[PDB]
Amino acid sequence: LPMPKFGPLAGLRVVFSGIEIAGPFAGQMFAEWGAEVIWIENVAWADTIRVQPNYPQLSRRNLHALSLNIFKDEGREAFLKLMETTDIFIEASKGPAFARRGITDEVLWQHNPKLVIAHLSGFGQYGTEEYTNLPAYNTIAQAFSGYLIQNGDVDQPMPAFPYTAAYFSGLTATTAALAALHKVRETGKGESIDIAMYEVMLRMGQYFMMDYFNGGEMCPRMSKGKDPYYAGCGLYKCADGYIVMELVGITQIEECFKDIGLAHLLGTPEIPEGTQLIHRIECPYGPLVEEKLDAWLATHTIAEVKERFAELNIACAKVLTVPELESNPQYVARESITQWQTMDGRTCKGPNIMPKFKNNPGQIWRGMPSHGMDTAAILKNIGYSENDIQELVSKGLAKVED
Amino acid sequence: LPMPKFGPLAGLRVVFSGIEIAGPFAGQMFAEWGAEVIWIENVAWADTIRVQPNYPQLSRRNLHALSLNIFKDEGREAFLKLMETTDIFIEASKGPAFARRGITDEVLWQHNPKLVIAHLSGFGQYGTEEYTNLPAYNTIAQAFSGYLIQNGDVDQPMPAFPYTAAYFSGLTATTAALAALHKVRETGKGESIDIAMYEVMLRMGQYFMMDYFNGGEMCPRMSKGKDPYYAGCGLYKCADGYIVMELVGITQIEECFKDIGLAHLLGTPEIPEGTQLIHRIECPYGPLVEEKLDAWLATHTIAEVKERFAELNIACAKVLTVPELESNPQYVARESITQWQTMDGRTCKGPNIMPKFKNNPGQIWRGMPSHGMDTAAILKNIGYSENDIQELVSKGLAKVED
Ligand SMILES: CC(C)(COP(=O)([O-])OP(=O)(O)OC[C@H]1O[C@@H](n2cnc3c(N)ncnc32)[C@H](O)[C@@H]1OP(=O)(O)O)[C@@H](O)C(=O)NCCC(=O)NCCSC(=O)C[C@@H](O)C[N+](C)(C)C
Ligand SMILES: CC(C)(COP(=O)([O-])OP(=O)(O)OC[C@H]1O[C@@H](n2cnc3c(N)ncnc32)[C@H](O)[C@@H]1OP(=O)(O)O)[C@@H](O)C(=O)NCCC(=O)NCCSC(=O)C[C@@H](O)C[N+](C)(C)C
Repeated sequence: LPMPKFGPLAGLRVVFSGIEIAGPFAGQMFAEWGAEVIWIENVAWADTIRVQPNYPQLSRRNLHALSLNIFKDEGREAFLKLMETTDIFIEASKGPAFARRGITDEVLWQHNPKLVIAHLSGFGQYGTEEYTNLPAYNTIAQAFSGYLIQNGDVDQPMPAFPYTAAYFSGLTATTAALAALHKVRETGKGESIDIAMYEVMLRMGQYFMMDYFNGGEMCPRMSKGKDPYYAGCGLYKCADGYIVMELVGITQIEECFKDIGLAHLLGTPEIPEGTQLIHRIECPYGPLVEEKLDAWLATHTIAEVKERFAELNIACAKVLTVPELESNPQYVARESITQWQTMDGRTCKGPNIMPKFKNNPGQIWRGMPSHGMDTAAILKNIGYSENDIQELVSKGLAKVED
Repeated sequence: LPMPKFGPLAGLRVVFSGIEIAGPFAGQMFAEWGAEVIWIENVAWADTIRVQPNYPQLSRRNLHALSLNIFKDEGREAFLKLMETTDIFIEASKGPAFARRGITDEVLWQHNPKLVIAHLSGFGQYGTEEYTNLPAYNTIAQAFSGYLIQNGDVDQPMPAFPYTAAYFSGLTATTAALAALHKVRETGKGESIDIAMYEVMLRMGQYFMMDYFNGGEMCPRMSKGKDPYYAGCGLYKCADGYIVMELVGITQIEECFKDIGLAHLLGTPEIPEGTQLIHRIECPYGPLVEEKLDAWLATHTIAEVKERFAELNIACAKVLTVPELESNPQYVARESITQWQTMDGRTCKGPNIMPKFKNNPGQIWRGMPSHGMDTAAILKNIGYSENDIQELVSKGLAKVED
């Protein structure tokens, strides 16, 4: 299929079946980095993402579009021929839906013994009858993993946003596939990978949860963007708006205490000389620390705080709003935000490829394709006759091609 | 170095320098999957994570511990010998700190032309003088990327939690390194990777931000855990506690409207027959929808809602608290939470390896090592004499070994 040769993944053949964020995100990351990536959509329906007015232009770029009923007679027979040339297949469904419908890993490996198979689901490929076959979205994975309960204010739990768990899960699928791809080069044998969204999110929520699993208490939720345990960490207000900061390190603490008027606290039994973090709940002086930090910050502008925090090696930043991003000199300097052309010739704006590969940078070579745009070009590459693909179209096995 | 042969990454040699979450997380994921992973700590100081009472037992497991002043005379000379046997090196610092201190990518490639180098920083390896060399933590990356402003309640922005951006950045580093590792096998030439935390997070926040970049408005923040745009999506309350749900799909909407008493809305100009999502702000009936959903949900228990939502293929889940995770039958069935022994022989509880590799599952083979635990065993493997390592210890170039 005609495509520029670029990125660390040039000439890798990746195929994905899935809607919305998680599976498509996993597959599309391959295409950001120069892989040949085929997006499978249903025949009668199309990927739900297409309902979004702008995002899909970013989230489906560099992709080739396919419409095949991958479960029916000849539609199934081509999917399996396709799999013989594919290095990596990502599928996102309700549990072992592929296996239930006949496309086992064993069936897939009969067509390609080397194939890497990444299964993405809410609850896993196996488990109990109650959960294994349930549908899931980001929010369901946040709820079930204990991530949701950790987010929000003291009195109001809420999801991390936008759709955080869908990005973690898709990114994990990309990572695990690439690791499995490595193993295939070493041994010539394929792999199957069972990525459960709740299990991904369980991991991402362990920083304090590990306290609960090993004798401790669980942490509370943040109060108004402030770290639940650590003073001087999180959302603060200066004289002229919100900043973030992290009071971390021996020197940072010594010098910051001196500024806010707490010099005399340094060297006491509960704050000995090598102290690199202050726990707000364990420390009787924790609230005092907050009171003085808050009071000292409200006196200074964001610019004055930044200048002094730079002198002390204290990490901080202005809380930026979306309209402030484009003109930020760091963004401009690094071309963090760029433009490209859509398939119909409009100009599209949004993030550049990330991260930056030095020797083999990714690039944007195609806009989002339309439903089944390349279904006819792929089936013909897979050896199917000109008439043969006309017969797939008619029987409703292959679709759109508009 | 003595270690079991397992996982898709068996026999891969990975080295990382970094503290807290982001860099160490990137490097440790390799070890979850059977790579030989060397953790570098400073000589006089030790990784800040060690201050946490339990988490490091999970986040530093399967690792080999090294203490070398990687910038001083002979300490530097060994780091570079080590690099000659290393496949992947992950470093997390303030911008191009390694280059500034003399360890360029060019210097590194003179020792190993194949080496994959992953640079993790807040603001990138290059940019403007104002930002490029600034320190960063999760919160700084959330602030600078527009992610922070998207999280929280209508009136109160707050970070996604716990330390969300540190996990995305580290996971991206793992992914990018594995992709670059692939390219080395294809061409025999190494790679350098520039992972800026704000650029990672910019990507993860694009779902609605793409509206702003292309003519639209930016979305508001959630109100009490409810999707800012889409009715029937997010945090809801049943008669006996919090659930999440996603009203998505043609059938799901038709049948749910019928239940909540909104049957008559189906088929109107603004809700035509194929409607798969309802936008709450664009739709005059959006608030009505919420009012009826809320009212119908408050009548039913979580169990009754789940049973009916299963009948209709509507994704949902109980919002679980941490103490509910261990005994969940899906968790138990999949061994999502497991136990292992620490280096000093205590029993440790926490998440199992994720995801599940079928043919080559990861495993937990070692607890977190102590500071410099393996520094003497690594230097001797790298060819340094028994006396030679005694001279490194004394001059303060190599440390702990306790
Ligand atoms: C799709 C899904 C989310 C549940 O929806 P569904 O039951 O309507 O399934 P479907 O894919 O739409 O298609 C229904 C049937 O259609 C079949 N099908 C799908 N593609 C096909 C093809 N090419 N050929 C033949 N059959 C095909 C499927 O196998 C399936 O058959 P089954 O009933 O036997 O399972 C399910 O795939 C699933 O749970 N996947 C795992 C987790 C996952 O990736 N979910 C998405 C997370 S991303 C996310 O959270 C974003 C979201 O929150 C944002 N928003 C608020 C806007 C919605
Ligand atoms: C460490 C860092 C976070 C800023 O701290 P620092 O300035 O104190 O740097 P350091 O690593 O502690 O060491 C200071 C010096 O010590 C040197 N050094 C470090 N290791 C060495 C070695 N082995 N040999 C010789 N020198 C060594 C460093 O090069 C460095 O020299 P420089 O001043 O020339 O830059 C910086 O590495 C950085 O910004 N990294 C990139 C982003 C990153 O990974 N940050 C962590 C995100 S994870 C996260 O967000 C978790 C956190 O939010 C949770 N909590 C609330 C509890 C804190």
